[PDB]
Amino acid sequence: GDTSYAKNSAYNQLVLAKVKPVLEQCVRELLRANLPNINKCIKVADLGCASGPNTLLTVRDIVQSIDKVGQLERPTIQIFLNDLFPNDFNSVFKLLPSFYRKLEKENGRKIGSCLIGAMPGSFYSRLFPEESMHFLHSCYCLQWLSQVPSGLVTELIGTNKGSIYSSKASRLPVQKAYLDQFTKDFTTFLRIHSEELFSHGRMLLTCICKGVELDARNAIDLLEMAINDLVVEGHLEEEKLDSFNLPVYIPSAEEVKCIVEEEGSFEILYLETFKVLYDAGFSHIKAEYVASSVRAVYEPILASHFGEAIIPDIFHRFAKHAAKVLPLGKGFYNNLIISLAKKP
Amino acid sequence: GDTSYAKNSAYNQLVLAKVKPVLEQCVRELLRANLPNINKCIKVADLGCASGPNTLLTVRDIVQSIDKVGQLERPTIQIFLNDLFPNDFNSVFKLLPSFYRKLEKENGRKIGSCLIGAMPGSFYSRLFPEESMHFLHSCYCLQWLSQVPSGLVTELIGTNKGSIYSSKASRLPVQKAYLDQFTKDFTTFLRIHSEELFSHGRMLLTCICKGVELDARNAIDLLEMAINDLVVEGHLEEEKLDSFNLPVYIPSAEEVKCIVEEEGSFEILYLETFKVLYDAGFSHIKAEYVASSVRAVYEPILASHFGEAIIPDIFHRFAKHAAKVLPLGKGFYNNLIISLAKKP
Ligand SMILES: Nc1ncnc2c1ncn2[C@@H]1O[C@H](CSCC[C@H](N)C(=O)O)[C@@H](O)[C@H]1O
Ligand SMILES: Nc1ncnc2c1ncn2[C@@H]1O[C@H](CSCC[C@H](N)C(=O)O)[C@@H](O)[C@H]1O
Ligand SMILES: O=c1[nH]c(=O)c2ncn([C@H]3O[C@H](CO)[C@@H](O)[C@H]3O)c2[nH]1
Ligand SMILES: O=c1[nH]c(=O)c2ncn([C@H]3O[C@H](CO)[C@@H](O)[C@H]3O)c2[nH]1
Repeated sequence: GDTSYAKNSAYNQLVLAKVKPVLEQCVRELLRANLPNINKCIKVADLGCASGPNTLLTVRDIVQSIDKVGQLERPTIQIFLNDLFPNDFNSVFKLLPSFYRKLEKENGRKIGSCLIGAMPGSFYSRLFPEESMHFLHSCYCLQWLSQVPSGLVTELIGTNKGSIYSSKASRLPVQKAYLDQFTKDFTTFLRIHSEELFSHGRMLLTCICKGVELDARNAIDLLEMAINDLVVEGHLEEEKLDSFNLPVYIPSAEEVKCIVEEEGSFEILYLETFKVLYDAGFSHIKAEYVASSVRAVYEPILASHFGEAIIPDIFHRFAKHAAKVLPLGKGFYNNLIISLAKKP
Repeated sequence: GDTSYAKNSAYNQLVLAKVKPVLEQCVRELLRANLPNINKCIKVADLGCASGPNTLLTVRDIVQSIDKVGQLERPTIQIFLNDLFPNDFNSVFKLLPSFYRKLEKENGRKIGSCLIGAMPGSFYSRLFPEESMHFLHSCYCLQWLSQVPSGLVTELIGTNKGSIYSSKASRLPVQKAYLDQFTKDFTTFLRIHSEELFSHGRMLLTCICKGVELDARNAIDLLEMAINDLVVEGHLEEEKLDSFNLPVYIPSAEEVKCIVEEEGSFEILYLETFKVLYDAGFSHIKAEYVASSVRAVYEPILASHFGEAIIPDIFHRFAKHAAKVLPLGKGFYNNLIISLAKKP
């Protein structure tokens, strides 16, 4: 589709390009760590696999990373694609036949040696039997909380005026509520997924993290500005904004690390941050290209609260704010890659 | 949908009713055979899981059979649903949330202790790592061959006149070509799925098998009659019929057993045959109900060779032939259940 996630990735390919060498070194160390039955079958999942061409590009990179180490007879790889229950697994599955052909042709890997299946559900709950997995990988998912912060939901709400998440501009109780939820969720994710890994198993996480720059503007800041424009210009109802809170938290790298250390199950092997500028994969209606990217992510949740009607409007104003920031290199996400090993 | 598989099962529920006590005794013996890590996690697959309410009813029956033995803390069950790449896994996945709630409510099984995933692909090729599974279950799937018999395809065709499969009325070379393909395919299924099972792991297969009765008429015979009606009455081309061969074989119970013994990987623990009359689930346009059941299964393949147009006509004549045979109890499938243990 014209507006779909499948046709509106490609910034994601630049992220994946950064992850790749970390991934390769991560699996290199994991194959020499010699876990149970690893030279026979390696068991792997991707948590938050989504649906487009990008999902099989991650699998491709994971498989290539494992095969690269072969420099004996290739180990079987069993890969589980995880995502929520309503994800479009059907569209991924239909693409499998040609994908497996590509592997045979381009990679030397015989059909049946790479077994790709799905395990749907929340990655804040158990997905796999205790000590069954060698390697878990997640990219661009951990910003999504299990729920709107429970302080804005169970406690007594529309306390986050003019915003849709916790900015640096947000009131103290708003930041606290979002951090508390992140902390709960990430600690649960770490605990739960350590239980699934054999000892010395590994996780590789790539997450959006807080930018340092003053004047920097991420996609959520730009969205927030876009919606504020519509309330100020009479178009949107303005307690509709105050009652809208994304279930998203963008941590700081320091906050991610503290929680890993507090949780206690994982040793941190590697940590790095990197920016990707929103217009980096492009060729200045590059602002419109960015607006389409963000919409492919945020349209469903936005639509269901604000109505299908104002979305064109949201992403028109969005483009205007993007256009101001791109020429300065101020429109980006900052990112964090972290390699963990399960401690014995 | 009105014509869909999901709304056109219920004969299948009678089959499953017959399978259940065999299933139960099968898993009872399996859990005392004490395979590797079986009291911690039991790994199970349903091969040819399809898409309707029936698919989660099989899962339900498998789970209950495992929990029934607990008469210690419930083992985790990891279940893989397998079917072909284009199957509607999406629709099954959307139902999983309520299904898991049902399990917690009605079964005492806490959420996260039953992990249901999918592994798509043909069950005549490898689906799981070697010696990784405890139990595989297949019902009503083994009729379906890997291809139209290679004799009628690679060799030099339109040799099976006025038929669509191998009847007892079929010429000798037709029966030979179909039996050769069954043998190849079923042998491959056994060999391939033994390799996946731990030693002493189990398979339970429920297959359509040949009826004994003269004058008995299964759904395929009735279809064949319906199509023959249309050529004789000028409606259908009549080399369209002679070039149409289903990739379906209905074996005799003796043929299935001989192949199990020859393949040599499995010990046969239990073998039983049973009939289900096509109108058994019904409180005499019961013939129309049967015709709809059969169409839900055979419409895609019929349509793509004969055209979407004549299908109403096919199933109108079908109903007429069904109506002659149901009052006599001559419209049924005969069925075979076989319990198998992987030999050491
Ligand atoms: N709790 C959860 N469990 C599993 N998936 C989740 C989740 N919360 C969010 N997601 C999924 O996370 C995804 C973020 S987009 C996926 C990014 C992708 N891995 C890439 O690198 O390009 C969405 O598909 C969303 O549905
Ligand atoms: N080679 C193969 N691998 C996996 N599934 C197959 C297959 N050949 C046929 N099938 C599937 O087998 C199914 C038969 S209908 C399913 C019957 C179901 N198990 C029940 O008891 O009610 C179809 O869904 C078809 O798509
Ligand atoms: O804010 C988010 N949240 C996501 O899950 C997510 N997944 C991918 N992306 C990126 O989508 C665009 C790439 O086509 C890019 O602008 C990022 O916002 C995301 N941005
Ligand atoms: O010939 C087949 N082949 C099948 O795969 C199959 N799966 C289910 N059935 C049954 O479908 C009807 C039940 O609603 C019943 O008439 C059987 O044909 C099948 N009949």
